[PDB]
Amino acid sequence: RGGSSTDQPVANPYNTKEISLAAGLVQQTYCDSTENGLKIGDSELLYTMGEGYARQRVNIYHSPSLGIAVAIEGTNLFSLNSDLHDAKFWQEDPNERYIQYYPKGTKLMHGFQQAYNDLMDDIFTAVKKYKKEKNEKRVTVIGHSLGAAMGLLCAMDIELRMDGGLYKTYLFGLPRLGNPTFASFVDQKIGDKFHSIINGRDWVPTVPPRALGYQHPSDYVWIYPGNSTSAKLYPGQENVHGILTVAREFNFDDHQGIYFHTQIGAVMGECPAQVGAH
Ligand SMILES: *[C@@H]1O[C@H](CO)[C@@H](O[C@@H]2O[C@H](CO)[C@@H](O)[C@H](O)[C@H]2NC(C)=O)[C@H](O)[C@H]1NC(C)=O
Ligand SMILES: *[C@H]1O[C@H](CO)[C@@H](O)[C@H](O)[C@@H]1O
Repeated sequence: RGGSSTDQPVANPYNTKEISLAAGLVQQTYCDSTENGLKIGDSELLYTMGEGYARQRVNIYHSPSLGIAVAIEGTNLFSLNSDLHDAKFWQEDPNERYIQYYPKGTKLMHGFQQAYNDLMDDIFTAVKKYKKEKNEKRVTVIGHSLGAAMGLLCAMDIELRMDGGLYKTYLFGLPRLGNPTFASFVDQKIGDKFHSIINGRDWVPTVPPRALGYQHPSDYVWIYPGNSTSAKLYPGQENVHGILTVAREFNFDDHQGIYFHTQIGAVMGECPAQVGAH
């Protein structure tokens, strides 16, 4: 609790076709998306907002396997290896909309919370529209990169504040989001709903750093080598045996790589996204 799990890596328990799929659903947030009727894996694109310039694109899909799926783009509205003194990187209390639901002393990174906050009323409205419209009780939140941290917060919000709560969340290249209190609270509200997938030598999962008071929730699955299908699960928070044991590269190569046969290539990858293409 605040610590670093020393536990041994296990086989990857996650459903890889669902990981594959969610990757597709999020790659698509980098493409224009009221291309109406669009189809990605088992999924129908239902709705879209934002555009990746002032807010992240968010796509709402419907999926037989993942329910109503909310995907949050993670383009670089701001930069994660810029000057770690900027207001973007400061910890702050939960927004007043949902502070009532969190332990006391939950801190969340500003850049991520502000960016979720400019989308949260619309997301909620849209998620309710299409739940009612498709008689669907499962809500899946997906994000990549900056969208991954936003997605974590969104997934928490949905669990706490939305009726029916959360089905699952798949989170790719998840930057850190909250303090140890936040990370532990995630473990307990959505621990078993939580899926954090890291590819190769990706650096993003290491920022903002722990020195500033940030802590990942428990477990990720780490795909090494990058773009392969070998993956162990590294359990507990901030597992000493994981990603840091291999040099991080300081570009977005692995970051924008192949996650169980689907490439999340971002602005420069597949549009529309192609589930299973690789
Ligand atoms: C895994 O896949 C990605 C692309 O999906 C590879 O990254 C590319 O690498 C070259 C230089 O290394 C760049 O000029 C490209 O821009 C990269 N593509 C993207 C989309 O970023 C990556 O190197 C592969 N990783 C491994 C370990 O083989
Ligand atoms: C790694 O080592 C720690 C303490 O060093 C144990 O608590 C843990 O369970 C693991 O074996």
